[PDB]
Amino acid sequence: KIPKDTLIIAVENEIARINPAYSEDHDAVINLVFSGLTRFDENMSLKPDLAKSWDISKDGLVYDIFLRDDVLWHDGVKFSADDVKFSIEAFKNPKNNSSIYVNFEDIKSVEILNPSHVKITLFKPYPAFLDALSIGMLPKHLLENENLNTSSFNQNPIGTGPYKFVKWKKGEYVEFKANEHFYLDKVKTPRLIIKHIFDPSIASAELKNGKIDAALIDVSLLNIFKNDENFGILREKSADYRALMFNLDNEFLKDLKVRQALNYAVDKESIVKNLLHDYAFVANHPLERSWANSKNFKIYKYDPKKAEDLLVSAGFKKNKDGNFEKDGKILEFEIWAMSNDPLRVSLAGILQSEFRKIGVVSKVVAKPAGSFDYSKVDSFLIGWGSPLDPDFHTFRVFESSQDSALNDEGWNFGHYHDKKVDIALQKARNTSNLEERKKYYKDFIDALYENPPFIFLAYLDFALVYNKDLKGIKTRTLGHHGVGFTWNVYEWSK
Ligand SMILES: O=C([O-])C(=O)[O-]
Ligand code: NI
Repeated sequence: KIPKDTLIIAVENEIARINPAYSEDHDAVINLVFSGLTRFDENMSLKPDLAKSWDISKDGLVYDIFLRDDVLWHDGVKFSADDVKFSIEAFKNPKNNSSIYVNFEDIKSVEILNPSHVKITLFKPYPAFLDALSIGMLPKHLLENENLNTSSFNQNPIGTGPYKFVKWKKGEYVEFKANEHFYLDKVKTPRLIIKHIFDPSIASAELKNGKIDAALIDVSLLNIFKNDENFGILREKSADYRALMFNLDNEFLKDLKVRQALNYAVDKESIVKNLLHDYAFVANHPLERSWANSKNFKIYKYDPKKAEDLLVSAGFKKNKDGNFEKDGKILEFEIWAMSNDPLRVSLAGILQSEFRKIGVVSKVVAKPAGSFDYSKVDSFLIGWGSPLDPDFHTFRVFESSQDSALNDEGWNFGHYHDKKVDIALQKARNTSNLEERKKYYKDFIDALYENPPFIFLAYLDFALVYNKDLKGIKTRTLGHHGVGFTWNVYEWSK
């Protein structure tokens, strides 16, 4: 049995470089080792962390940030303004190829005015900046002469976070020990292990045979825990959605009428009702848990007749087999799903069924996450979503310059290029006035409807399943893959 002083938590995704500069919002380990200037509480409220306070100028261009003087890095060295300037400059240096480059490109200058005071000046307003500064700070004294891209640091990280790095068995687990000088509070469980388990049926089994203490578990597997008193189940809300990603390079899917038709073809109400057992709600756009949600937008209602009318209009005709065809080619394409994710496999199956009903042929291809290039398939059962500022999973996902065929750190895997979307997100992220921001996000949402990059399917709840001995777990609004479910792990204990 797992000792009382050890926490073992399963997490779906890992990261090859435990370094805030390469955060892709998929891991649970950078936030153990590192901490940022700001943080969020159970209500997703912005709170001071490494920074004690801050003032922003009326024009939104200047940030005066005041730091704690009582923080140590894991190696004993004090945390100073030196680190903060090194870090922010590090994220916006193009030679570092940072995954969060777009969160810091707008910084013009970082001035250290006293050892606990930095003055950050921006080219244009970027209200998302304080959310952005929740990213971990890096240690200047260890990395200032390093190649941030390849440094051995990335596999031996030193941070200011609640947990010190111990060892790493690649592909299997990372092991940590409590930071006994953690400025924020005392870490309760001295030993913590994050186990890499990307298939929930395997996670489920390891809960049952006592190999792990906690995991997020797909709704399809919850039945074997609902009547087991040895476990609790915490339902967590999230901003995470699932969708069909259209690859716009595909000869059929590039066509606006075809993409609209495929949207009209899917009975989303039936999916959420039946597959997801109301651990989900129907999705239509990517900001429906945001303040940025326009709440009055157009949608593609389930309408098979309209789908067919659209495909006729696009020049297709049902052949003798009942399949839409144009110029000797039937309208067909592949739908790819992560085979280790039962929800996505089920969804790819349902889409294939829905399309078949209107004479669209498709092939489901299920392969393990990480084993194929998601930007090189006709379509992909994709997911994104962040409870933080609406910029964070929209700019890298939809904007043209973030097309991943051009931008190694872009998340626009479908190669989507829309002028109204580009303009809307750019204005939205660089305007200070909240009401103005909402206006631009409405333009963005409306533009997405007119030129849909996806079929949006559903927003997910997550089920945190945990050994009943576990105390201290707090919920909050999770992100994509349920990331964030370990946000207060330093308060957890047995
Ligand atoms: O992050 C993604 O690409 C996903 O999970 O679909
Ligand atoms: Ni993902």
